Amino acid sequence: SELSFNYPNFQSVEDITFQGGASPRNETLQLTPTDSNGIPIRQRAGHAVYSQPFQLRDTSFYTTFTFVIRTTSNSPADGFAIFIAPPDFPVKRYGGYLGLFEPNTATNTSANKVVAVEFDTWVNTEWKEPRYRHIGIDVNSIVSVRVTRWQDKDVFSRSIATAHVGYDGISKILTAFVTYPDGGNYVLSHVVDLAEIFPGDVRIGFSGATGQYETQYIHSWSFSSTSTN
Ligand SMILES: *[C@H]1O[C@H](CO)[C@H](O)[C@H](O)[C@H]1NC(C)=O
Ligand SMILES: [Ca+2]
Ligand SMILES: [Ca+2]
Repeated sequence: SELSFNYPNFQSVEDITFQGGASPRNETLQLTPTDSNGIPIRQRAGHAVYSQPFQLRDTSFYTTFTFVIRTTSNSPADGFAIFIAPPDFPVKRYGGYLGLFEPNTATNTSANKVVAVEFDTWVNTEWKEPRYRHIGIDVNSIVSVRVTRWQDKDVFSRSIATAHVGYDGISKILTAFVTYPDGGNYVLSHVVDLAEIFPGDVRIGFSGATGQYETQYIHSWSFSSTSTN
């Protein structure tokens, strides 16, 4: 179906739903909470989602957002993701599950219905993932189907980074491009039939989790979808 929105900043959150530890703060979406002293709270997850459902049958979309990772040590955890899931998808487990999975089914593709582009700051030993910080495409599992190295210089840059995520509904391909000002660029794509996974309605949004020593912020976001028919 056709949907468009545009948030150059979050002075308005009219159409954004916050769940778990996420909240609007300083004209941003703050995905995980901080205490009254500004310190990241450990072991929390949060979602900030566009409230209106849409359909993926015969649909292409383009979305872009800007983001900042604020770290308070060289060992931040856990990261954040942009995700698509059914409209009643709740905030799930904190830590390396990124708010998107739970321990007993996190690697079981038959037990999940969620697609995401993750920005992963903490190398988990509890399931397979690369030995370095990474950006990945996840299809129904916390073990990414496509994953690439995310350079530490960019992770810790303090920059406002940009992501572009697109889905071509004819070729059935999800793509992310991530760019840093005067830093790295990242390209990842995967063939996945989203309408097969999600025959009904979905929402798109962000999930963040701690972890420790990290807060994730979304500074702007826009989206457009169009019919392929
Ligand atoms: C365990 O804690 C670290 C931080 O010390 C990370 O948050 C990691 O993801 C956690 N493990 C799991 C399985 O969530
Ligand atoms: Ca990962
Ligand atoms: Ca991880």
